[PDB]
Amino acid sequence: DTTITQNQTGYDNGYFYSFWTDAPGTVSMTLHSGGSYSTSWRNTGNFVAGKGWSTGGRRTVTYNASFNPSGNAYLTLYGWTRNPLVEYYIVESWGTYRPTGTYKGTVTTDGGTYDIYETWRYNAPSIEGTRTFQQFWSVRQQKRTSGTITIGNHFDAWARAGMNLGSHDYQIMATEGYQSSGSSTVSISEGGNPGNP
Ligand SMILES: *[C@@H]1O[C@H](CO)[C@@H](O[C@@H]2O[C@H](CO)[C@@H](O[C@@H]3O[C@H](CO[C@H]4O[C@H](CO)[C@@H](O)[C@H](O)[C@@H]4O)[C@@H](O)[C@H](O)[C@@H]3O)[C@H](O)[C@H]2NC(C)=O)[C@H](O)[C@H]1NC(C)=O
Repeated sequence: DTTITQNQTGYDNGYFYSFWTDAPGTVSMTLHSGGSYSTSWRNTGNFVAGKGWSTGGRRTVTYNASFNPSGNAYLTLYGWTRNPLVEYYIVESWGTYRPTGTYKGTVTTDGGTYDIYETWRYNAPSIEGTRTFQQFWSVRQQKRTSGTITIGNHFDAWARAGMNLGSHDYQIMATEGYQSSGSSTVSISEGGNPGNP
């Protein structure tokens, strides 16, 4: 169970977790105690895995990680909303490719500045099957592998840029790779012990 290699989601030690890949046998996720997990991949297709919550919110999250990408990969707060269907990213670090596209401005929060981009993803896998949907991006100007993310400040920034979110679905601190190799170990948590709304 702890070593996931098949599409799967669930709960581990209180944290929701999700694993998805279109390339079987090229990547695995290992769930550890608390809010920790690891990933290892090699010449994979595409995958997204991480721990977090099944219902996103304006959470203030703290994480620490070892991110060792060998090519295209992301260390990012990742999530989905419905109606409208939106896949969003708060990118903390990346490999060889830095997310880009239509510049919507910037947002300063948690000791750093992030560039804001909005792009489209065509006929791609989603929490609602094969769909075309928009992607909201907050990309830090300085890569980092630990710190705090006041998610609320990003949502506000996106909103002020005409990027409207829908009804929140899952929200996780994820590792995503694309036709690359690498590994990661990520530890995340929320401030205090408020529970889930
Ligand atoms: C988890 O569920 C995923 C679905 O969300 C599974 O993804 C599928 O993974 C298989 C490989 O096991 C891919 O099969 C290949 O398909 C390509 C053609 O791809 C194009 O057409 C499909 C049509 O559905 C489209 O989805 C793609 O985006 C491409 O446009 C062939 O050339 C290969 O020979 C091979 O058949 C599927 O493409 C892929 N589908 C999706 C939705 O991405 C995934 O397998 C599951 N993971 C595990 C570990 O089982």
